[PDB]
Amino acid sequence: ARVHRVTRSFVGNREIGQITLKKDQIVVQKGDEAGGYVKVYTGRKVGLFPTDFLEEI
Repeated sequence: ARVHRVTRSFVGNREIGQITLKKDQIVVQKGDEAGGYVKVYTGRKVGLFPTDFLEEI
């Protein structure tokens, strides 16, 4: 499992599949990055999030 900490809060555009996450939230990567985004799982929801705002733990 690739597990990441959110480094900066980000409001996602849900119309295009992005997710809102808060700084310091922990998420699990699902699949590979593309175009600056990656799919992540919060434990309740899945969506796309900017890879620049993730740090692997």
